[PDB]
Amino acid sequence: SIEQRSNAVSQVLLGIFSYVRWPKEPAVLQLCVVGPTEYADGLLRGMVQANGRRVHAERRAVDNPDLGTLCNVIYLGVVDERERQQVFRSLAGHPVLSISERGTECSVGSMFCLNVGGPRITFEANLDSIARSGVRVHPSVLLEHH
Amino acid sequence: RTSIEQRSNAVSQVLLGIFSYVRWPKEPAVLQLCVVGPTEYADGLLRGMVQANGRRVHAERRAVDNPDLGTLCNVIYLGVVDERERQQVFRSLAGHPVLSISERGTECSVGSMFCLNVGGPRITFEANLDSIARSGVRVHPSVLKLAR
Repeated sequence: SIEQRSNAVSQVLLGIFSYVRWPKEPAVLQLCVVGPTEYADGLLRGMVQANGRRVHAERRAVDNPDLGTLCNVIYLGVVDERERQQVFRSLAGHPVLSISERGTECSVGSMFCLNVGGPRITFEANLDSIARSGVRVHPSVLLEHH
Repeated sequence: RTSIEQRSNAVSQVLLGIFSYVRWPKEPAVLQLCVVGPTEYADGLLRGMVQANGRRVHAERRAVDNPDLGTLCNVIYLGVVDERERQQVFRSLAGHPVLSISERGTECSVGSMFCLNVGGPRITFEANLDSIARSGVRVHPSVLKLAR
């Protein structure tokens, strides 16, 4: 069930956000969905964190040069290697949480990579990406909220 | 700059355009459209559409490994699938009158009947003449001139 998985993806992302800190916390958390996705329809309706902060969601282009300043979070879909490189050049130097919908590979690119097929959603963490991202991640994430 | 919104609305309009040239052996009261696999430009169609004749187009996302795509869908809008998944989808559609359109790809000769090219100045599409010839849905030949 795609709608059911989409709802689980929303819940997992909210769980993850709760463990992440930005150097200057926004009043409104900006989420950008970038590239082809199956499970982002829930995200795109927008969400609210338990702490009361709204999550505003927009779909944006891979080649938008301002992803780094428009987004606090990027939910990255199924893009090719060149598109991936372009996205992360745009994010370089900006404090951006990155999560990929798929996780067949999680050694290049996103901080977390979801595995949405199967019984429950799981994820892999890319420690090198986390170290370079500019956001702070609580080890408790590395889903129950903080 | 690339506009995901403009491209998404353009895709919706192109799909409606293509539908206008197609007839099903038993015309459904509501055209059922299935969005299958990761997509970038389907957010608009997923809100639902209406043909010029008043028939509603209902859209739902369905799983690539859903065995019943053939009876659930009148139209499939196909996102990113690898060759093994692609074959699974079209095995599910075999024997059913289903119009297939792919969002993106390098080749339009296996699988989907129409292949969109959403990049560039305007949306264009290719027609897969072999898939079209094998399909149980009927495509009026005049659509093939709009193909580029």
